[PDB]
Amino acid sequence: NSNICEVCNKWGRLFCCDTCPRSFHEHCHIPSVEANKNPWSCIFCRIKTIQERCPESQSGHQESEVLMRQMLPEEQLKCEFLLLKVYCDSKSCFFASEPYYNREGSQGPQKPMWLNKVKTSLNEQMYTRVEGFVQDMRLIFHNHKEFYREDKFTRLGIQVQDIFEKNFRNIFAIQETS
Ligand SMILES: [Zn+2]
Ligand SMILES: [Zn+2]
Ligand SMILES: [Zn+2]
Repeated sequence: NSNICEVCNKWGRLFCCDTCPRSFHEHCHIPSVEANKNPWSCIFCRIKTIQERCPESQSGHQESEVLMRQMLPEEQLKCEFLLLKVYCDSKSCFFASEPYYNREGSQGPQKPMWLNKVKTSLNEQMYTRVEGFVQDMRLIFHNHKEFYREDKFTRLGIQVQDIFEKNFRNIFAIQETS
């Protein structure tokens, strides 16, 4: 097994996957690493199993159809994995915790949003469709762009949104387009 967390790339108290060489901090994995369960398989492994059990699940899909799916166990898992893929980027730090807004010439957003809030919401089963999760994720970046205006810090929102969107298209097998 790897000697650093797959998510944050630090050492520490790591739990090792039994079916692949990845390791995790307890609260870096999503869902948080389960108490017992020997063997234990990480989210990467669980996602790969879904794909392998239904090879056709990799054929292209329309975003509109994906968004209307109910959050049954497999879609819950896919959103958890998508959230984890964002935390895997170090620039996620900017979007993890609850923001505050006091900048001359700007007003804060009407509906603040942040990664840890989406994490809690997934954990508490507050989303009934994929759309709820994706709307909250996109809102994080949209709030940032609107607040920071022409400051070059707006680019951090663009950058992390691009990680989100690429992983969304991969995990949910969105039909490739020009
Ligand atoms: Zn970690
Ligand atoms: Zn694994
Ligand atoms: Zn099948």
